[PDB]
Amino acid sequence: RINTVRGPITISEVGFTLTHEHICGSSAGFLRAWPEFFGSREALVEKAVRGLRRARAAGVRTIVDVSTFDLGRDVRLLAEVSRAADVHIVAATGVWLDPPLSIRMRSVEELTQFFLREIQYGIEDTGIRAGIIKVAITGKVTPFQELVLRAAARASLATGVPVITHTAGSQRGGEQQAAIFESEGLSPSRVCIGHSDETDDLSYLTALAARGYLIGLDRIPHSAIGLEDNASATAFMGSRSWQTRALLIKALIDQGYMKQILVSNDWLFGISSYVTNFMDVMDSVNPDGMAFIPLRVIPFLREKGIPQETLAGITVTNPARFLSPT
Amino acid sequence: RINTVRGPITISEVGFTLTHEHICGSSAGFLRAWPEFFGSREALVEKAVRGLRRARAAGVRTIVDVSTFDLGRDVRLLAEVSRAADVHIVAATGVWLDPPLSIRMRSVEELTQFFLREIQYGIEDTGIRAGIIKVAITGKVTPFQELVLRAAARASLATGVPVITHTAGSQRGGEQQAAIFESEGLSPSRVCIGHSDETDDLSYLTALAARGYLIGLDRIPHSAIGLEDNASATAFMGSRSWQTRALLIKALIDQGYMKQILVSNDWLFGISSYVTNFMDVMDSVNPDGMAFIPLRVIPFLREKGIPQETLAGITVTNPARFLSPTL
Ligand SMILES: [Zn+2]
Ligand SMILES: [Zn+2]
Ligand SMILES: [Zn+2]
Ligand SMILES: [Zn+2]
Ligand SMILES: [Zn+2]
Ligand SMILES: [Zn+2]
Repeated sequence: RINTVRGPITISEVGFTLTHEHICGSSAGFLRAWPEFFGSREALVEKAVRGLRRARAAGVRTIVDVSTFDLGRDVRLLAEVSRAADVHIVAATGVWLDPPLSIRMRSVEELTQFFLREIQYGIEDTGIRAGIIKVAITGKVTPFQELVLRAAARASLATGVPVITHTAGSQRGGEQQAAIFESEGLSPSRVCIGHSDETDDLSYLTALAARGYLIGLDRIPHSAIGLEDNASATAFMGSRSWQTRALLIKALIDQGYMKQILVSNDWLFGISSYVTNFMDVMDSVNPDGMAFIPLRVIPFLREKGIPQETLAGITVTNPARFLSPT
Repeated sequence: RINTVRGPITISEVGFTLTHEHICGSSAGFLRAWPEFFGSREALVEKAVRGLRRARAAGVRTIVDVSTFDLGRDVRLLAEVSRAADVHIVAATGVWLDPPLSIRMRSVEELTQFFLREIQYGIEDTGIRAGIIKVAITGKVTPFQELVLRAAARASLATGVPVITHTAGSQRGGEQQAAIFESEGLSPSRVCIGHSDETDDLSYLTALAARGYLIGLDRIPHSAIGLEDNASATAFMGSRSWQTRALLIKALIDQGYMKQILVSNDWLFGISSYVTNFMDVMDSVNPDGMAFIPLRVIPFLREKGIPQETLAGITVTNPARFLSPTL
């Protein structure tokens, strides 16, 4: 069974899953301290519900919010929006790239306990339990990031809950992360190497896939083509077309690794951790939001000749095998 | 009228005030996400209530908790402890040394609006309003720190609430902050240069006091060495005696600046922003806690010939004048 913000669900209920999304990209405590940054908490809720409903209609039944403590994860916000939109939402524990001092001063043993509290007992005082662990690195894994990766591994081994990662920028850190995970004894089938669509290095992708890693092709709609004049847009969404990103799905299918692919939008409905009004920039690029995958991508892959059954297998079977604890 | 976590109080109700303290030194959202780091929320409350009742029995009537959003300020915690201990607590807005991305990506205009929200409307959804603005800088003022200093000057000018600031990683350094504040039109009488007891340079402090700045001699008990083993307790506390620090109070009095002096402990009852069990190290060197000032420093200055009325001016009159919103 899989933990959601509304409680436990069966594999069968999971359905069509977007495994890499956010309701809001922020910082710990920020939404509670300055809700007016988003207009109001009430507007943010309405926008998230009006978006999750358009995706639900397009077939989406589950999303995984990979927002950690330090990404401003507000679990009560997740519950409100999930219940209102009637779409499953899996919450995360772990540590992203903006840990405050109270997190970054902690040991591997302490960080392990923290992830365990959030998976086994609940997030804050809510009883809502994390379904996944999200970690991140920059360039070469820093000493602190190594502690986080090791703690994430130990937590996964204790609870069966999977791990999702990424490396800042377009850097290909999967091999370095994979090395640390395996030194802890973690099975690659419990790990997704995320943001893998930031690169066109197919040898890199296939090799990880061949080892059993899930390949997170999850920023498909991100593209600053047309926004060349907006330097902050480029740094965030890149210069590669969404088509180029989506073709990596085909390419990996064509190598026989369909069972290892996870597809998503890495979207959200508010963001405060970047430049002001960046949400409006993203919205002007991908008006379909979280519906971009079921609506505009699936047909694309359908057109290029991928069998419907293979897609269903990627959008339903894969997420379920991934999310289901072991 | 001065805002506290229990509502507005009149100037006469403030009494003996510790102008630079914390209930807990943490990170935003952390106490709510990992209360077990402190044993439990319930354990932290009990420890803080006992600590504040001790201070109160030593004469303390108000403290100023200078904890910002990014220092993990929890105003519901402050309200609970204030009520239980019957000690007034003034809450803070501002930015300390650990802003998350959602803060450090903001413009001067945005930070001003944030501080104003916390002073004029309330903190989070509690209706509790900040009565002071806390800012911090390092070495040479960073571009972002300059933004914070200016936003703080602007919020002060709009509300009359005072500003407390300090320089981490160096003694001196108040001149930078003074230049920036004054460039914005802020009266020095609205500004306390905190952690000033960390310097021995008396000419530097007197010069600031003569410009009208308030001098925060507010880490007196952090002198503590004893523990040569820890490169974390002599790099976070020091190597001088608390007496040498307290003598700076006498020294500024003797120069005729008694009205410009604020005195405090910079204590707390939990801390998560440094090494695990740093609280135990702190408690071992100063078991008096926030009572350190009234139990050790006051008697010490008394024995040095400082009269009652001067001591009361420093601990009662100065803080009331400082905190009373003045435009
Ligand atoms: Zn990421
Ligand atoms: Zn992502
Ligand atoms: Zn993401
Ligand atoms: Zn300080
Ligand atoms: Zn201080
Ligand atoms: Zn302090």
